Amino acid sequence: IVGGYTCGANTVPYQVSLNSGYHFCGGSLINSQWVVSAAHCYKSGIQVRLGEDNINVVEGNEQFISASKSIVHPSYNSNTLNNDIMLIKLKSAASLNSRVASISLPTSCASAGTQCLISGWGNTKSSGTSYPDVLKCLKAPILSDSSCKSAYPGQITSNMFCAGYLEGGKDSCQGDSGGPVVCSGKLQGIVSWGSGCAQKNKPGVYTKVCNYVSWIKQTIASN
Ligand SMILES: [Ca+2]
Repeated sequence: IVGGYTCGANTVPYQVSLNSGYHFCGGSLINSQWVVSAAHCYKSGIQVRLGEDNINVVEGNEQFISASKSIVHPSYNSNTLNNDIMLIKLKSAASLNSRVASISLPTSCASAGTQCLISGWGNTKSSGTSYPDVLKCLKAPILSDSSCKSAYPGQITSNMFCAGYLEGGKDSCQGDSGGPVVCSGKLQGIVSWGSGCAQKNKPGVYTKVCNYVSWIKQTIASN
């Protein structure tokens, strides 16, 4: 996250870290056994880390649970990042408490202008490299589809939305991939892509979760 703030320990209790020997992506806990992330974050051998604030220090609230299965969206296109969504099932159920809690799926798509909370452990610079150890947060509005399509001509599908600041300076970034965009207390987006981070006229692009609710519900009911 570039230009954000320190969330504070366990104020984003649905945020997870995906670990393959190192943190590589975020995700969101949607119930005690399932996490949503980006398909572009797929790898074999994922450990899900819940209740994290400082990813480099054990502070005592964490739960580390291996993934049993990963399910990439059946229409994911790695070239265009269309349908950039994946489900991860945990080998055992998380213990839900005040520090580890699930986030609701949307029944409805969020509106342009809605302020959303984006979080993660990604890069904090638009130029250069500085990774934080503690969870960062950013509030950012959803942009109109026309401003989104203007920013990324020919690249925005109906399964994507833009959120951020056209002036630049504030954005998600590498390492935040997979993480939540929460608006009005529901998971509305997944950190997906953008051109650089925090660049002028290049806002963040997010998977539009409301288009996937039927697939998520069907998949969890059968796996
Ligand atoms: Ca920790």
